Amino acid sequence: ITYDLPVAIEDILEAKKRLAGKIYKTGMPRSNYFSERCKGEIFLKFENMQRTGSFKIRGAFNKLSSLTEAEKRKGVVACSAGNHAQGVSLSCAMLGIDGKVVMPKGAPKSKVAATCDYSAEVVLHGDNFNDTIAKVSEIVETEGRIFIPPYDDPKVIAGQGTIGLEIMEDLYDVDNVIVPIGGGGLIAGIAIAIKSINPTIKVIGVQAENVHGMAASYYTGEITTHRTTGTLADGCDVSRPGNLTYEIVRELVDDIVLVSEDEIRNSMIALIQRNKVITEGAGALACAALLSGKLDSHIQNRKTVSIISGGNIDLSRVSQITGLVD
Amino acid sequence: ITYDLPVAIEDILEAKKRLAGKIYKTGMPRSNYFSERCKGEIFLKFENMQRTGSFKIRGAFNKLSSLTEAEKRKGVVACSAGNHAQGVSLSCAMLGIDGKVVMPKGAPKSKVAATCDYSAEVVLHGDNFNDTIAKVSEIVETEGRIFIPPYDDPKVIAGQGTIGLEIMEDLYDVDNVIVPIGGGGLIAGIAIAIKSINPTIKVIGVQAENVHGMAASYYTGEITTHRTTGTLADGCDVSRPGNLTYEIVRELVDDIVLVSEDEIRNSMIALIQRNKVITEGAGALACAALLSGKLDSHIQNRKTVSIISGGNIDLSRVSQITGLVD
Ligand SMILES: Nc1ccn([C@@H]2O[C@H](COP(=O)(O)O)[C@@H](O)[C@H]2O)c(=O)n1
Ligand SMILES: Nc1ccn([C@@H]2O[C@H](COP(=O)(O)O)[C@@H](O)[C@H]2O)c(=O)n1
Ligand code: NA
Repeated sequence: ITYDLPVAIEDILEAKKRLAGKIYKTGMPRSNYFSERCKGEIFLKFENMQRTGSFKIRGAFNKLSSLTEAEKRKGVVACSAGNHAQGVSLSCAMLGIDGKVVMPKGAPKSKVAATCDYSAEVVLHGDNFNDTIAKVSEIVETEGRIFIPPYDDPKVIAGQGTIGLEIMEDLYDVDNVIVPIGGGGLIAGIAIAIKSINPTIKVIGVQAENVHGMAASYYTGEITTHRTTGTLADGCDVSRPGNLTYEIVRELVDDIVLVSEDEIRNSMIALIQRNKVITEGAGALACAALLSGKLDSHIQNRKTVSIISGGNIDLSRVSQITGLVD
Repeated sequence: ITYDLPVAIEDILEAKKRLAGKIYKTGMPRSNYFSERCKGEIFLKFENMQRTGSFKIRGAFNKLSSLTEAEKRKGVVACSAGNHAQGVSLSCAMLGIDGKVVMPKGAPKSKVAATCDYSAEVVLHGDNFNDTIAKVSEIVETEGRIFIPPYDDPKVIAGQGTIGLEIMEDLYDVDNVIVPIGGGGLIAGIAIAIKSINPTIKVIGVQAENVHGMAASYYTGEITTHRTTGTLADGCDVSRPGNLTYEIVRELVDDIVLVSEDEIRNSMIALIQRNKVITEGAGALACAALLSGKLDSHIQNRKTVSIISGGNIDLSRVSQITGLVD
């Protein structure tokens, strides 16, 4: 019962070797509140407490560590306004690699500062996706640096999948894993890890109502773009999924639900008040799906893990969300 | 993909509750020697280091603990020349239950003494299977005591299955579990635990060439007796499998191989010299199958757990086996 996929269980196992004693397993405690609400056992995987505040250090470290020395000498380049920038920057520091990160003008101040702190050279260029991405292109041509994709890359995908191995390690009798989706690298990685070892474990995706390239592609049967507008779950603001990640998702993901901006906010408020954890919109998507009622036939009297993918949210936004008549 | 079986995953979960803080998980370390020989990862589950020296305390404790107080007041009775006697006796002590164990005249001295030590009343009766079993019958009629089957009982089976849950707990990515068979309670319990959670995990049985009721039944497609003669694996000297255990095995067990007396001896010698553990014939069956070469297409480049079911062997027999030109 195999699959001819661009990533495989062996790739994840290599990633585990490369990350050992460098990147560490995150806590995954039971949530009493979500368990009570959902009438089933609910566990929170704290990738918000992973280094840099999201899981993205995993994929970036794997891809950078897997490079040959000749390749590491070339230097690397990446492009992000967010968590990928931080992961690539920190990974560069840990491995002693020279790295540039192209961030768009208009990228959030906190995230520019953080990726600076992590040691990589930050290049603020472009008020436009084409202008920003064209700088990365210009950098590849003239400098020969190696591009590090945020999700559409076999090594990046395989690094995110280490999360799936940790889940079955901490909870052998898990039934469902609920995973947020932007480009699809996170869920692709996890699906491969989970389905390769125990295919009876359900892997279910979650995206914002406002923007869900992958959901649209998943339900249409081919890659389509979808974006009606922006979202609180800014980490998963992706109109078009990656090629490798779509192939894997169509093959291995059980379902993908959609949640509204209000449900995401409610999920963040609930995580703060009832579980004492800070979450960005993307990090709360899975928990929003659990409260939506849409996963009810999967989660009642079962054990379900919700992925808290990230906690990189400006304090001003924390202030606003907690300050609402709520 | 369900099964209409006399035991189910919930029964094992109840057994886990009943055993918690009473019966404890056994170590399951890697064997370097067996891994080298088999060209795959091999792990030894040390049920020889379970209380009483075999796993049988698990099934007996579960069945006895599950009784109502009215039922516990009736007293219990069992029949064995070996490890079942010890498990029932110790379980009685732990639960404060009054128990009789009918052992055949001719039962090994060490095993009579041990079940005495464990507090139950020992009744030595019968030079004959019919004479011995008829005493248990006489005891049931006249005293109203509750009989405790060695394997053909849903609560007994479910207690042995706790071993399967421990395996996936200690090794989530296990591929094969190799289990000795007498009456079939051990393997039945494990199969249900393993297959209910992860059916991609292979469960494979092992019996002596000299006597293999279950193997014969498994390959014939109905219950048949088989016994050509006695065996070193005295714990698995059973001509006819139980009814409940056969139904489960036919349904859930991947294969059953047979090993010779020489292979069993070789396996015991190997466990002593290379892994420093004491094993009875039954406890070494699974390891004998691993060295036989018969499981080669399952174990190379995989992770396999061998069940060391028991260590209750007379020192005189240890002296003889280690004293051979070997
Ligand atoms: N200069 C920095 C560096 C890190 N951080 C944030 O602090 C959190 C913890 O970072 P470390 O894991 O690197 O300690 C992360 O969410 C990260 O984004 C920050 O807000 N400003
Ligand atoms: N009187 C006794 C009591 C126990 N034993 C054995 O000692 C080993 C350890 O027993 P305990 O787990 O009860 O300490 C077991 O194999 C058991 O059969 C014995 O040989 N003689
Ligand atoms: Na575990």
